[PDB]
Amino acid sequence: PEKKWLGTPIEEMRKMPRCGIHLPSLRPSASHTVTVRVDLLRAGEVPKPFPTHYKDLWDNKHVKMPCSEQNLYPAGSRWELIQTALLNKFTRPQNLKDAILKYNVAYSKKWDFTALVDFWDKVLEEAEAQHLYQSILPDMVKIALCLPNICTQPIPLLKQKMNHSVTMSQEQIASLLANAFFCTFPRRNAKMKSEYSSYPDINFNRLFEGRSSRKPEKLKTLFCYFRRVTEKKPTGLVTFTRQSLEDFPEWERCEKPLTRLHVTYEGTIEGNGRGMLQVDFANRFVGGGVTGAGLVQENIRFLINPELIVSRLFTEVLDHNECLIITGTEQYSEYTGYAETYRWARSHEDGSEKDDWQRRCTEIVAIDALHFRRYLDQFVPEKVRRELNKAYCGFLRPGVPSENLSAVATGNWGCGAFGGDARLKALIQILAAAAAERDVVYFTFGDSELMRDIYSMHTFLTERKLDVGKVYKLLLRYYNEECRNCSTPGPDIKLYPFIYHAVESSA
Repeated sequence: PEKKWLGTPIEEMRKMPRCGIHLPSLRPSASHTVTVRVDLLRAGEVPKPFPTHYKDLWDNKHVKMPCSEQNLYPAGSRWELIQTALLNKFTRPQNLKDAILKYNVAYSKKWDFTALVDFWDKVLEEAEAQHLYQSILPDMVKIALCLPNICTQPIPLLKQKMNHSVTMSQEQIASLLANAFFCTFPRRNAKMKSEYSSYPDINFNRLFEGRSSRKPEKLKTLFCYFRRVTEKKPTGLVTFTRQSLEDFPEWERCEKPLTRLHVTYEGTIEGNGRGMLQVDFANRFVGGGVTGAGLVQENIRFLINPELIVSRLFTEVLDHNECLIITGTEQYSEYTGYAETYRWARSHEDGSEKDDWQRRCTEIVAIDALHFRRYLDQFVPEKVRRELNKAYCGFLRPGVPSENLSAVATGNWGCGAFGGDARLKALIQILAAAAAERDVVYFTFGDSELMRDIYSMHTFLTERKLDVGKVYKLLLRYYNEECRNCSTPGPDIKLYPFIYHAVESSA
């Protein structure tokens, strides 16, 4: 009949907050921006900002804030215009359109609001729609205009090559995302913009356009979030860390043993990987590409844990050797389905514990797989190393002892319609985690046959005591003997059968 899970029992895997290191005092440093008063940080209490009063930096190293004195429009304060536009009664979707357009006159022809209109009138029921413009919208306006009182410290841009963290409160994020809803962020809109060309869009204008059925679902999911945040203010902190490694394992010679594996075709990363390092199948432009298009794994996580979206404000396109690590985000929505079948189910009430820094024990890492538009490309040794390096970067924690690292909760990273081979990518992640000295928890999402195969291969390589280097050498043998001279889209003999054969015919 076939089992539901294989390998190590999931309750034997290291998980937060149990496995956690003893956190030192939270404090600002060269590599850590802290936007809250640490001495006044108390459990279940809304964090006070630091500094007390708004300081502005309008430069190329910080986020260009909408409440800045240097944000200008036809010449006067664009922020005071934002205030006059938003301090109005909404009763019809066009009011909100005309409000957002008052400080975006150049995009009146480019920004379509049809999806907003049709959500307002067709999707929402009368009472649901009334509640939106009577309460939710005015409450989002109020927290959006309180931005200079809420976010007082200039937020550094996490540029490529930077190894830097930013710890802010959820309440601060709420105000930033509310601003992103109303499309207040300057310099972020133009097609021929220069400074932020290598950053994803932050303004939510694209969620209002078109005649697609995906749009109302994304709006349901976000309005759920905004409803919660405006009715009951969140009290925790969230950390955003960009990691960028220059040096990587010498994969051919790496002597590190494979680690433990739990593999299952039932469960989810977000549901069953609680307290573990949860992988986000990212786009290099985090949160779903420059544009935010799609309802795929990354898009979904960003919608159900909306606080992740704010990373699009200050996170530059990820390079090959980089990742973004986010600790502390809350789950607000529950969902069903995927892509065209994605549906908002109901609100979620997050019951996870917190660490000493008041961050929820939820660690997500954004690692972008490559898009293999030609199938064979991934077996090319350099492309394997690339995937190895990207995964390793997401899993490695410099200076943290292995017994303090949670298991990695992951799945079919970059696979399916993205072109990656599940069996290869499973092996790549396994090797990467071994080099990082973390155990693996792998979700195959319904594919029971894949669960088996990954399990059999892991067991094979563990019992035969093949280290990372020995396994990686098998991947090179596969390319040379089966891939480089292949005239067909895929080779006659698959990876795993070749690996078994290669090892069984040795010594």
